[PDB]
Amino acid sequence: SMSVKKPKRDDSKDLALCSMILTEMETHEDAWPFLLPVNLKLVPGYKKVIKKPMDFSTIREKLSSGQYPNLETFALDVRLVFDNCETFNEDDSDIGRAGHNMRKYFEKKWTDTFK
Repeated sequence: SMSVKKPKRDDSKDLALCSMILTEMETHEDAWPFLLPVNLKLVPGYKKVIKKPMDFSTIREKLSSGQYPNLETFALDVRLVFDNCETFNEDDSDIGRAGHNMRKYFEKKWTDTFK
């Protein structure tokens, strides 16, 4: 509260570490559904159904231009990618499996790096 602060957790490396994680996600073989924004002109249903589209290129641009205030807002956008994937794609599809695999991959890197 006012004039009463918990000890300072060192966040000075967070930007570099999120950039490393994102590089790992970008280079994963199963990243292909997530590398670019879904083309809203070409994919029926997407625009109306998925209220907040998100993809790795968009996260990378946000990351590079100071649009994440902290590492939690970065994790929220990454998880949004996989939540959107599960909303739109059957689990037993190539894209649906890709999204489960990538979520697992991310959440391990996230725990190992920060927790």
